[PDB]
Amino acid sequence: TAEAPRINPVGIQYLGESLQRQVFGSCGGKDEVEQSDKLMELSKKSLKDHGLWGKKTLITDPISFPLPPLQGRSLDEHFQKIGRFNSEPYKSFCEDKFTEMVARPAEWLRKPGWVKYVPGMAPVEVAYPDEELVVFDVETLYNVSDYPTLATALSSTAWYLWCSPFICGGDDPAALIPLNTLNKEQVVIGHNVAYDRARVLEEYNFRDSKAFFLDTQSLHIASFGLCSRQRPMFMKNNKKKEAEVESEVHPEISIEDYDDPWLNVSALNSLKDVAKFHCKIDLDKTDRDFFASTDKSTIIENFQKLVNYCATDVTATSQVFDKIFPVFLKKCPHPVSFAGLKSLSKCILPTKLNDWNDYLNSSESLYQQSKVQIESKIVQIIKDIALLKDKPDFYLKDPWLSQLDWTTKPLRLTKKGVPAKCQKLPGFPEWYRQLFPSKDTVEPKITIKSRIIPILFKLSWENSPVIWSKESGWCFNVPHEQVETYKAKNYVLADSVSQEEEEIRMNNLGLQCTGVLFKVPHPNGPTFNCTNLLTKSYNHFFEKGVLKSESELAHQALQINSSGSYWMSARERIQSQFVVPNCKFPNEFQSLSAKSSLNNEKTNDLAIIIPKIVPMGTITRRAVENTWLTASNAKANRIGSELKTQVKAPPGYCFVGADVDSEELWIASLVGDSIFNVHGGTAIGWMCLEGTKNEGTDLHTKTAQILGCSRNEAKIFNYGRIYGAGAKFASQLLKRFNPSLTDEETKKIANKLYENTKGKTKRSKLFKKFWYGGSESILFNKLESIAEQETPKTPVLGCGITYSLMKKNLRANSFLPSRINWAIQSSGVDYLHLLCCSMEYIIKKYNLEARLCISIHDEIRFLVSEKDKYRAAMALQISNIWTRAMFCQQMGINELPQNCAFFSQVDIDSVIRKEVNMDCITPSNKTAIPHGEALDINQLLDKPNSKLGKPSLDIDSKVSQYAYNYREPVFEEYNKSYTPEFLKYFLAMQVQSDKRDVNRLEDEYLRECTS
DNA sequence: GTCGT
DNA sequence: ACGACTACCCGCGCGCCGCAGACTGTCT
DNA sequence: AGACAGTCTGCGGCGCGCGGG
Ligand SMILES: Nc1ncnc2c1ncn2[C@H]1C[C@H](O)[C@@H](COP(=O)(O)OP(=O)(O)OP(=O)(O)O)O1
Ligand SMILES: *P(=O)(O)OC[C@@H]1CC[C@H](n2cc(C)c(=O)[nH]c2=O)O1
Ligand SMILES: [Mg+2]
Repeated sequence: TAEAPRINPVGIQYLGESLQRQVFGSCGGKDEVEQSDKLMELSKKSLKDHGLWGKKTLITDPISFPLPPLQGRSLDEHFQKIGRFNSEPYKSFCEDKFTEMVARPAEWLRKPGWVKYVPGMAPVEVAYPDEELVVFDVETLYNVSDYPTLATALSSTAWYLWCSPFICGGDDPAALIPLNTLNKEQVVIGHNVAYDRARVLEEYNFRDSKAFFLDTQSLHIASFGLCSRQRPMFMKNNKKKEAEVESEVHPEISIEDYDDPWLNVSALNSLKDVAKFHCKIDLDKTDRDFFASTDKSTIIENFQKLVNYCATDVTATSQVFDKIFPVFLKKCPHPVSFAGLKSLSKCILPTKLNDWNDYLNSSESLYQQSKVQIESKIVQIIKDIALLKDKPDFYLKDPWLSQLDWTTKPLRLTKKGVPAKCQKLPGFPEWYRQLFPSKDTVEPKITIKSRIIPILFKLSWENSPVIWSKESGWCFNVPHEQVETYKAKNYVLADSVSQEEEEIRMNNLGLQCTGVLFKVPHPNGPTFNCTNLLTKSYNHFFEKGVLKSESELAHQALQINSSGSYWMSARERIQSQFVVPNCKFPNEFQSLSAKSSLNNEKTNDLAIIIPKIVPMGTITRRAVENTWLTASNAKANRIGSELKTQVKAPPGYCFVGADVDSEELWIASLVGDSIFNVHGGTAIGWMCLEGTKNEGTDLHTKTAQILGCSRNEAKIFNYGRIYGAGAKFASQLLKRFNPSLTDEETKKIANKLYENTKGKTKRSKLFKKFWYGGSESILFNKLESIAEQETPKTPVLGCGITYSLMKKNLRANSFLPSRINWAIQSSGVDYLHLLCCSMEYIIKKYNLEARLCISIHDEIRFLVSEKDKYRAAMALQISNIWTRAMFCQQMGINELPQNCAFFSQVDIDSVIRKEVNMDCITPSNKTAIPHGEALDINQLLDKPNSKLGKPSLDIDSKVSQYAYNYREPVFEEYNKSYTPEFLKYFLAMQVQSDKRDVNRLEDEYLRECTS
């Protein structure tokens, strides 16, 4: 009756026969049986050492449902043909591009709209250029409005100029540039092209577009990338440039280029630096000042020079692209990369105008009131203190007040006249005078972040006033008889120089001296000093009675800081967004579906925001957004944290979204398990694959119960260990999570956890230094082994590394921890590209009404009508299983576990939030939001409308034309170098747990080598 | 790239 | 001089130091 | 009636801590 589960030697489930046939086809192995016997004995020893042999795992019923068929005999052929289908039209336009440039017109004309100039003929007026490929540039005035002012375009046969009606006679500055994007397929090349895309008229539609905007900055960051090592390497480049500019003679190859050949590899991302590095062109940026004016009559003059400057920028961009493009084509030869690059450039954000304005007003109105209410009282306190000038004894017999500078400057007297020498507050103490910046200032300036805040307040650490020392920071005084006693609680003595400084400071006031000075502890360590006392770290110490105040203002200050830090950080970015309403452009906001189907209300308000996304702005080739990839989540106390809830779907539509579970951990486990050619060969892989999230048995949750912390903190703890964190930092993090623990406990727990995870180290001559005896030793050794290759490539697709981080350019400096993370963090991007390609292929094939809305890292959302929601979820599941199967096949394994095949949850909602069940209550927002829906695979299958429907026959016919070429995987050519006996003896030494075993196996290997 | 034995 | 080291992004506020710039007071 | 040498008086760039994903 029921199908029997299929289980490999270790207790893990695989896919059913139906899914096996529909995904992997007919594949057989058993070629390496003789090697697999010895490998299985070694794996048996490794698993029995850690007590994981014969342990129970989760087993469920098989899952069977019909998938769409594949287009090849292997996954690689299928993905290549789909990528060629999806990137065929525009890539032919990218090649055969013109290399010669036509001449410029002698004189330009000021007419509203689009004017075409062809050399040898009279200029004409056109509605739109109607060209396959153009180079584009836009200029706007940013102090009057956000709308464009003029535009220039170049093609292979003519020049095009666009002029706004605002500068040709008129008072309405709202206008947009038309390009007929909804009907004509075209490629537009530019530098930071998203800013230019935001000013196009036909981009403000819910219906999809047919234009491809390409950026040269991403192409420069990918190949010939800037170092971007998050290192002083950026400072190193700047100081080299300063030194080279300073000295006419440049013997660079003599000293600094010999030690650091990386210096002459790349430059900065700006257009000036990129153009200067790639070509011998010098550009001028002065003319930008002409666009900083408020009046428009200045733009009427100097028309010719501004237009010529725009044309020069266009020419420079054209030459830069012509130089860069083939190198990027050589570095990334797979079509899926280009398809994903095209796909990641069409984001859109629906909003509403009035709600946006109300949200902004509420946030600002709360923030300013909260700031002013606490800033009012400190001035009164200062004015109360300031009347003690006449009597010295009060402030000379007080502990806190005696650390101020009370010296007064005498009144100057020029001969026979008033001084009038720009004096500031004559006959006043120095600390009072220092508050006022200028003569015009009448009210003192003070914030809660000023240095003298503890002195103005009365702050005590264990009933001892705080003292400021220039060398060490904040300190407190301990009597002699207890100096040893306070050393029992891990209090570090201050530096000696501070001791003499305190000695003379007291001696100037007499009072002899008692005790020594200890330092207030700092969370990062004993070496770092303390300079602030109202941060998050000292909030805990305000409770439990360690830090105490004689005034009621400190706790309020802590509340206000914690409530307003994020809004203070992000207010300028948030308030400057460009929002376009429906009232101004009544012929553009067209529905995604072809049929209108009414759904019209009494003048409803809608708006669209186009994000400024740079597709490839990282060495690991991730995307960059300054505002929308850094948005905070909703919190009860935090002000203005409901930003992402402002994205609302129009009536009759919804959002469908998904997020990937434990991506890089799974990738690392697969890389570790690839050696034994079995799932669960290593201990870490068996621990990772034995549980799943829906029953609360995943690795992060288990670490959370072992360490007694949250899952988010456990993620940081687990990733830090993998990416190279020491045991001391781990103990510091453990104390950070639980601040009521002693240092000794954290040290023993950290050492015990690190000993089990990583074994001892063995150093030899013929074999280099390696770890042994640990559960993850093989994974680590494989990480440095692949990091030390001559030509590193991503294991799945085969993308090369940037020239800055290559071995030959790095002579002395190494940057190893940045070289190790690169492969995993780039596979994380290959995953997203494959997902996007699969989803958009399915959307084209089955005629679904959907469009990509937003793509945060490892999280994707789509805007879908009411009818086709479950079909979109189904397509998401199919894309996920195809991507995982491709990753498994590229490593040399033709099997897939059942537990990790599908998404845990799929979210259907009307707004963007982390969880569908959140209420999103903030101090700014007093209204709850209704909950959404979340579904897993079985409940999705139970739905009646989950089925796809009938396909289109012509799509497969078009796809079948493209060609396929066989390529060898990268790990095979890596393995070609090493001899088999070397690998077997090395792994046999790695699986041992004792030094004598390693020595005797090394001796046997040496004897075999001699024999 | 940067800092201790 | 060798070995050990969480990784990739974004940005605001406060203290410090190097220079323009105005005010006299002899000095011519 | 200038010449110029001190003599203060701010103003701007830099860097590093401190927070968000
Ligand atoms: N401190 C960190 N250090 C290094 N990498 C991190 C760190 N935090 C997050 N990441 C990495 C790992 C992830 O691939 C990715 C973050 O995506 P994320 O979804 O939050 O983690 P996750 O997918 O493993 O958990 P979950 O299953 O809950 O989604 O970047
Ligand atoms: P936020 O919702 O917290 O994070 C979403 C994405 C996932 C990946 C990226 N990211 C976040 C954090 C906190 C990190 O340390 N590293 C990341 O890459 O932000
Ligand atoms: Mg995730």
